Amino acid sequence: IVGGYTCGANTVPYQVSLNSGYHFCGGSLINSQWVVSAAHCYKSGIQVRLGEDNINVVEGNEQFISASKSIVHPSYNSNTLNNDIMLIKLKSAASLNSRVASISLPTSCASAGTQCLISGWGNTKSSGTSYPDVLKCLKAPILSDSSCKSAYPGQITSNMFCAGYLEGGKDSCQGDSGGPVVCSGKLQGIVSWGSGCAQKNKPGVYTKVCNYVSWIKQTIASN
Ligand SMILES: [Ca+2]
Repeated sequence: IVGGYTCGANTVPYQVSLNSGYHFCGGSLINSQWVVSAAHCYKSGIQVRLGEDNINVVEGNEQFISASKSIVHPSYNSNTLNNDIMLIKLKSAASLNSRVASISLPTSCASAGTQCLISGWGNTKSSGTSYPDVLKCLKAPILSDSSCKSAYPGQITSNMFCAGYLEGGKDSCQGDSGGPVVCSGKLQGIVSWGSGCAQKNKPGVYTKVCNYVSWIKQTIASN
């Protein structure tokens, strides 16, 4: 996250870290056994880390649970990042408490202008490299589809939305991939892509979760 703030320990209790020997992506806990992330974050051998604030220090609230299965969206296109969504099932159920809690799926798509909370452990610079150890947060509005399509001509599908600041300076970034965009207390987006981070006229692009609710519900009911 570039230009954000320190969330504070366990104020984003649905945020997870995906670990393959190192943190590589975020995700969101949607119930005690399932996490949503980006398909572009797929790898074999994922450990899900819940209740994290400082990813480099054990502070005592964490739960580390291996993934049993990963399910990439059946229409994911790695070239265009269309349908950039994946489900991860945990080998055992998380213990839900005040520090580890699930986030609701949307029944409805969020509106342009809605302020959303984006979080993660990604890069904090638009130029250069500085990774934080503690969870960062950013509030950012959803942009109109026309401003989104203007920013990324020919690249925005109906399964994507833009959120951020056209002036630049504030954005998600590498390492935040997979993480939540929460608006009005529901998971509305997944950190997906953008051109650089925090660049002028290049806002963040997010998977539009409301288009996937039927697939998520069907998949969890059968796996
Ligand atoms: Ca920790």
